[PDB]
Amino acid sequence: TRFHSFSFYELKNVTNNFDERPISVGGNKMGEGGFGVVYKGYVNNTTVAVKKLAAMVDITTEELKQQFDQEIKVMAKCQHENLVELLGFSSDGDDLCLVYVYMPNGSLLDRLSCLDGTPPLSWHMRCKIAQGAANGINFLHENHHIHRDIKSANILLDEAFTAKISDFGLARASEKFAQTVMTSRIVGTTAYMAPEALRGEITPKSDIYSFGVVLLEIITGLPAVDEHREPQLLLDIKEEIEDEEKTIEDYIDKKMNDADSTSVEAMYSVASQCLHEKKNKRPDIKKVQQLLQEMT
Amino acid sequence: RFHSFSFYELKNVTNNFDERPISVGGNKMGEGGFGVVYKGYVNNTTVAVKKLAAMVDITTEELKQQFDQEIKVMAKCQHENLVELLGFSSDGDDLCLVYVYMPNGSLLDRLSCLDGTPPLSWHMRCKIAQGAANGINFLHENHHIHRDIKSANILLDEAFTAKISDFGLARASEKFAQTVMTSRIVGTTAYMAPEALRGEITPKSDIYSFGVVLLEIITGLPAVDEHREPQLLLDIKEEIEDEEKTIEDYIDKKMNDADSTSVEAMYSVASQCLHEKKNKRPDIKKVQQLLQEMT
Amino acid sequence: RFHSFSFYELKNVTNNFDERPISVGGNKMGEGGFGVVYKGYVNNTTVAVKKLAAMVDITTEELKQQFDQEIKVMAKCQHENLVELLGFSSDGDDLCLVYVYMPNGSLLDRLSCLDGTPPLSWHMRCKIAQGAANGINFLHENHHIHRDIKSANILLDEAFTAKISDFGLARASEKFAQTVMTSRIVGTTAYMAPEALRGEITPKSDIYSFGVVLLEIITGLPAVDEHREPQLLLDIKEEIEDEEKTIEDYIDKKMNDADSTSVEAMYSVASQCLHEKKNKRPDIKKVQQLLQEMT
Amino acid sequence: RFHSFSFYELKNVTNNFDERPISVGGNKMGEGGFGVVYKGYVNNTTVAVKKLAAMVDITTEELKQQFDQEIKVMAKCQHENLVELLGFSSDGDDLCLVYVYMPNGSLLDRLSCLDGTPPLSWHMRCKIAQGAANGINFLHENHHIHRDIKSANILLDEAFTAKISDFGLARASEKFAQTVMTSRIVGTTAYMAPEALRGEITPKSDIYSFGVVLLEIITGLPAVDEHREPQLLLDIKEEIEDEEKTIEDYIDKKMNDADSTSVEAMYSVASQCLHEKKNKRPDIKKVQQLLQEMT
Ligand SMILES: O=C(Nc1ccc2nc(N3CCOCC3)oc2c1)c1cccc(-c2ccncc2)n1
Ligand SMILES: O=C(Nc1ccc2nc(N3CCOCC3)oc2c1)c1cccc(-c2ccncc2)n1
Ligand SMILES: O=C(Nc1ccc2nc(N3CCOCC3)oc2c1)c1cccc(-c2ccncc2)n1
Ligand SMILES: O=C(Nc1ccc2nc(N3CCOCC3)oc2c1)c1cccc(-c2ccncc2)n1
Repeated sequence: TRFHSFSFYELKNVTNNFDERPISVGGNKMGEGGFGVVYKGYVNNTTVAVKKLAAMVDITTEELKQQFDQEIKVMAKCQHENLVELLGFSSDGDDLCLVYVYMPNGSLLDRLSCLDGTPPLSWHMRCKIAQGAANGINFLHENHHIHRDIKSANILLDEAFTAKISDFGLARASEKFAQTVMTSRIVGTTAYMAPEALRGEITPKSDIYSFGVVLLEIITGLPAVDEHREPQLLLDIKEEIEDEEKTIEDYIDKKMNDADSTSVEAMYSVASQCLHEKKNKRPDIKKVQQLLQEMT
Repeated sequence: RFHSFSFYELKNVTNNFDERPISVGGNKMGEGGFGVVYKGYVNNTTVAVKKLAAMVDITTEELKQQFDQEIKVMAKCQHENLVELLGFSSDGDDLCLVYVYMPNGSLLDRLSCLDGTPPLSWHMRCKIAQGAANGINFLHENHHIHRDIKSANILLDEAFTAKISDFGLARASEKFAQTVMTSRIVGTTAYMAPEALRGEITPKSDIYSFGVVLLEIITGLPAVDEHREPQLLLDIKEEIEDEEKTIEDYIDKKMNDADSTSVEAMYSVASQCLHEKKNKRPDIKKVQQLLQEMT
Repeated sequence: RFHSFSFYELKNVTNNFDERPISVGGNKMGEGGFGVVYKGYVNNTTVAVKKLAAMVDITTEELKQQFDQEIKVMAKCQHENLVELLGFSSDGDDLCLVYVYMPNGSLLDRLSCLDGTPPLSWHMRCKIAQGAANGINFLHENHHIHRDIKSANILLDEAFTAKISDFGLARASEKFAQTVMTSRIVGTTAYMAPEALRGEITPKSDIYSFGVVLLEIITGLPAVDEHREPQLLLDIKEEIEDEEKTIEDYIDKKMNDADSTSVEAMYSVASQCLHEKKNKRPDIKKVQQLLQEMT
Repeated sequence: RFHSFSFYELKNVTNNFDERPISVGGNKMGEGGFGVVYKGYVNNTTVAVKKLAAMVDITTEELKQQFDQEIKVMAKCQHENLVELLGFSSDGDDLCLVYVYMPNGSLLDRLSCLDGTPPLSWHMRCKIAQGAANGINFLHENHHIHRDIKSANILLDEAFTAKISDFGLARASEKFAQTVMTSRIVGTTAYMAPEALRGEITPKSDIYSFGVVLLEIITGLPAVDEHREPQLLLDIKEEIEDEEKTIEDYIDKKMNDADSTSVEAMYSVASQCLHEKKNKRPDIKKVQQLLQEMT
């Protein structure tokens, strides 16, 4: 309600009739994936990140409307240094759009991969980013919220490479741990998800796991999944290291000249604790926060 | 023309061959190959110092042949796109070679962004392709085969001028002989040409292998990766030639100035180099001409 | 917030603050009246540590005041285009500030091609310019004045991302109250606007100085040169405006890719920065918009 | 036996002598007075066609005499540090000279990094100095004076081999019976020795002007700059000789690999060259020997 209500044809323009070409070459479309497509725009002189929702999977009306509702609803209460900022939205012209503040460095995912040829993130920059992400999450768990879709792709970077969590559409209003809560409709990103999450069980323990996957993604500079790589899953490296088959040293990203063993292995151990298969044998976000704060 | 070096000079200038990486204040630049190179300083000039090491695979006298050959070829061949040899060390029998240091290391490394270097642009990638393609021309013109064209050997100076290093396996060719063989295989397999693996030495082998480097330039992927499907880069060429994937699927996303035409032009050249039939391949002069015609 | 260091730590990481030049296996990177700087490795991360050498110029208190003003602004401000302070070492005397190292040094030196570096070409010279303008904007958003904009204080990282450095002389402005004064004038005279030299303080003094920098980019000439006519770069603008000379003449010849429209565009910016009435200048927001509107 | 070309044959390869720079698809590589240099292609061979041009100063016969002289020398003199002629065109009333193309232009240009070429290191320069010196020694071994030795006329090949050029003003000499005189007077002021400027002729003069080229190499500064203090280069010898400045003040900073023991050696020779009293200067063979002993 405090968020500004745009009209659809107020922001179809700024997005350049939603120009499907990238910034690289003329057009607007910055990022795809999820349940829409994120374009750039220009309002109040400034740049912004617009997201036109669209039905790729889950082809049903109110579903995407409720995730839209959820996105907004969450963003109302939740505000933090390590969370994105919604400026407004657009429901009229029934194509659900969302206007945010522009993050000039986009996803952690992309900046690890160096998509469009960006410089490789130094160890030191990542350390901060890992701490930042963990902090933003802690706020959600404090404000009793589960994200249900934590991944590099949903962790974005401002003008100073500040980790800010994004996409609270699948986020769930939670309790302490009432008792074990469930869904029939299971949703999330497979390579990142916790086992119980993959069994439809909902819990703030499940977002800890997936952050483990990010902390690895960071250390290795390898995504959680790749259909042309053995092992296809990053996750599987844990057991490789856990069976002394290789060390973490072997997997440390080589696109860095500022990495050291102590910090790396500290960030490994933390990441492994998150990825402990017993949901309840894992540490809580705050314990993680601490561990990362201690690392430096 | 060159310069002799008491071993200690070379030891000292490299902090007694500081095995620590140069990326963290050490002196070691790279290993493997044949020996191990260190970033040194000789009379204020920064140099490279390939200190050879004895591997149970090559003889202690077979390693002289290579040490000799490296020198033999240099003496004749000086070129803007070929690394320079200042001197050497036969004394301290461990055998170090002293070259002019190359501030941007290997193409391979910079294709990987090793130690956190920025990803090379397409435009810059073209200059490098053109660089080595001239550098090879000078070898064929001077009746020489390299026998190990790899991005590991295509080094870069402070302006990214490509210069071919490591003439340990180089030989001498003469005219339309062909079928010329050996009883000992040597080279880096992910780049080597089919016949070359058989021993069959010929300048046309170098073309094929340059063909492989052009892929590495376009894809940003090494010729071999053990943790990848398919582990050898050539397989891709067939996926593209049979249309399962396209050239576009394997463009390096770690650049953003790479237009579709010149990239599909550079691929054509690599395809033509990587002809299964050796004699349908273009000799370096055509490659070089197309690489001109590209930009 | 920042890791306050102790004592020796920074000495031992800097080879006892070894004074030798980096380009010949030394430890000293740069110098100035403010103090001296060295390259150091702190836990594998390379850093720039500035050990503060006092002169006849300023006293303990003044020197400390500047040592603090860095931290106060750095506490508030971190940015892509603003260098990154990691810590400090106030214990004892001499004083140290720690930053993240910047592998391509200052804009002034890569314009001068100091230590055999290649000459930055026009496209890089815009990126850098466009970068520097962003850093200035963020300070002017945080209501801060730099009071010493120059190419020496615009450093270049691995990827030549331009970052604004050094905030000893930095000051916090107002929204729009009134022009401010001081009894001790400060900075590098070659860049400093007339008012700034009169002890005046205003956001638009940084603009003017940034205007000078842009000439240093376009021409490749420093802001001043003892052995050159005219010794001050600022003079050549009037020689262009009163058209005894063309900006065309003064363009840097250590590059090939410059084109007239974009170069005259950057001088069209540099001109408006260098207006004599401080108010007739456009604010950095405009400048930034122009440098963007260029490419 | 040089090939005799048709003026049309040479107009073809140059595209009617296309006046643009090659940057924008032209053929003009440079000029000066004497004539103009165009880029060309015959039998693949990149070539440097030199279309002689009349500049209010020379009669069509005074220019022809230099045309005849250029060839007269080339015919007799062949050295790996002297540029190579291939032919000419007398018919078509323009007069032309076809030399093998030099892919790294002049010494002058590269010192200046013209068109953004990377700065030449100390090492390269030393090599170059030697190369240039040896060619002169060949000229004087076949009793000849160049009479216009400058950076410009020293050109650089694909391995940066120093080769001297333009012998239109080269004169035939003997075993120094007496000194020769003229009533011309030819040459380029900033490089010319006093007696040369007085209209004397001798091989002593080339030696002096080589000194000027050596400084240029140490300094990376041209023999003259009308916007510089001192405008001449050879005055620096005085400032050095009167210890007002040091040679170490003037070393070109666009290297990273200079050293005192070798640079101060080069200066010592360079000074001997510039000895006001001509006869006190050492014969080129010495210069050569000295330069040889410097490495
Ligand atoms: O800024 C955003 N996103 C982005 C993505 C991608 C981006 N790529 C860049 N670049 C510049 C720097 O150069 C590389 C390209 O900036 C990029 C920015 C943003 C900001 C706020 C919310 C949301 C979002 C919410 C819900 N669902 C999806 C997204 N997104
Ligand atoms: O400079 C060389 N090599 C190198 C390797 C690795 C290097 N890594 C860096 N850097 C870290 C990354 O940042 C840039 C500096 O510089 C690097 C430089 C060099 C130079 C001359 C000959 C030869 C050579 C010859 C025969 N056989 C093998 C090699 N090599
Ligand atoms: O990297 C820095 N500085 C530098 C200087 C000189 C340098 N020369 C080189 N190189 C040799 C030549 O080759 C390229 C690298 O890298 C050089 C780097 C740096 C980094 C961060 C802050 C500050 C600084 C702050 C406040 N006041 C002054 C400085 N400085
Ligand atoms: O190659 C020559 N000359 C040249 C000039 C200028 C050149 N500029 C380039 N390049 C653009 C810049 O990049 C490098 C290549 O190559 C350049 C080459 C040459 C060769 C032989 C004789 C003579 C000559 C003789 C009598 N009078 C005048 C000249 N000249």
